[PDB]
Amino acid sequence: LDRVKVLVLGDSGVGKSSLVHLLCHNQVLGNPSWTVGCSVDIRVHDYKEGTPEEKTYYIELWDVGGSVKSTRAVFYNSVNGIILVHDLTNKKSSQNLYRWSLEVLNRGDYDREQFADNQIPLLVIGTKLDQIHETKRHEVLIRTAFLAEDFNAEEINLDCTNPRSSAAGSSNAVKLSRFFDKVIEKRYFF
Amino acid sequence: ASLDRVKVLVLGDSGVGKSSLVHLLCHNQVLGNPSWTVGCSVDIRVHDYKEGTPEEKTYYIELWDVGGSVGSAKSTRAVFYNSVNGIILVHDLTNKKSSQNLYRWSLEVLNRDQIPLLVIGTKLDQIHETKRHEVLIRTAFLAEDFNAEEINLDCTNPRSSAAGSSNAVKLSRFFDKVIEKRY
Ligand SMILES: Nc1nc2c(ncn2[C@@H]2O[C@H](COP(=O)(O)OP(=O)(O)OP(O)(O)=S)[C@@H](O)[C@H]2O)c(=O)[nH]1
Ligand SMILES: Nc1nc2c(ncn2[C@@H]2O[C@H](COP(=O)(O)OP(=O)(O)OP(O)(O)=S)[C@@H](O)[C@H]2O)c(=O)[nH]1
Ligand SMILES: [Mg+2]
Ligand SMILES: [Mg+2]
Repeated sequence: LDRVKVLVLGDSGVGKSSLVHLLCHNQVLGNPSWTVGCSVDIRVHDYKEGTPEEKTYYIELWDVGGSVKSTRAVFYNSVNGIILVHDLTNKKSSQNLYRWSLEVLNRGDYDREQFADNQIPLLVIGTKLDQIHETKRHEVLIRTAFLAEDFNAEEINLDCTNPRSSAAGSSNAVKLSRFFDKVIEKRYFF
Repeated sequence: ASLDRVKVLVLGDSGVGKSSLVHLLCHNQVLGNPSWTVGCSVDIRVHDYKEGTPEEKTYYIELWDVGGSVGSAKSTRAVFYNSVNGIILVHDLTNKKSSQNLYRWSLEVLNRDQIPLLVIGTKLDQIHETKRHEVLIRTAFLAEDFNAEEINLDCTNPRSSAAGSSNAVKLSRFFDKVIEKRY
């Protein structure tokens, strides 16, 4: 049906618009401004690229600009995947992903079984990796791995302002493509 | 609320009032703080299809304000025009050229996808009473050329789309047709 909706959720200022621009254009968002309301960009995605079953899909990235009233629940309809974005320099943004994710999966809590049972693909992306001093890099990656595990989610950590963070063939780009393939599969080829 | 997705494009020149209109349609409140819309903005109009009947069904109607200009060759935004169930064509009543460009916007979509159309003129309040006659003649031609209902309004007046108003009846009928012709 070619239609795919992926929410991009996280606290204000964590880098959602910068990430989406990188995912959709392989270019850094040079002039980021405060996102008002819901911004949508489209990633033209080759499903199963390189295979005889290769098929192009338009993946909508819905960049919701709210904070954890309940009027943004209307944006959470018909969701096929969720990207949960946190700022690695800002532990509070990481904590709030427990609220961001529940806000969709229900429409200050953590229920491990709710995430064992959830079928909507989840991807946890930590931004501003470049700002993490290497002495503390190890500690933040351990914390972030446990975060991905709580959500039963793949994790990617990157610098949204570095085009090599998502350059073709890179480890990040492969994980991103795998996530988008899973979104498409669970909506259609299930 | 239905899980079916309903997509309405909101097209028109920059600055004609698209964000103010969308915000009024989706929130029944005036956009107090309008800024230059960067990229594609989406808001949701919650619409009760067949309200009052045993078949009443709620739809989330996506209003996609894609943006851009009809002077480009850019024009990579064609992927935003897929799976369209309706189009709102917005022009500024004080700006005749924005009305002429609606002919370009419509062709740009009908080359890059009968989709229901609604033609909305903004800034009615800026129309001097002397020029009201000329502006009604012009907008009737848009309605006829696009085979569309037409609404002219002031997006900065909250009552311009209030429930029970003639404008709200036309809007509701348009959204019914969007649903009836798709989803
Ligand atoms: N160094 C570095 N800066 C980043 C990174 N990601 C985002 N930024 C910067 O952080 C600021 C916020 O980025 P932005 O993309 O606007 O966040 P946002 O989540 O969209 O913010 P908002 O719209 O809810 S206000 C910008 O100045 C941007 O350049 C990153 O990975 N590394
Ligand atoms: N008097 C009056 N002013 C209006 C009306 N509609 C919009 N405006 C004003 O016109 C200006 C532009 O409105 P806006 O809603 O931002 O247009 P836009 O098409 O979204 O502009 P852009 O995002 O492409 S830059 C705003 O100052 C707004 O308050 C109207 O019906 N009457
Ligand atoms: Mg933003
Ligand atoms: Mg605007």
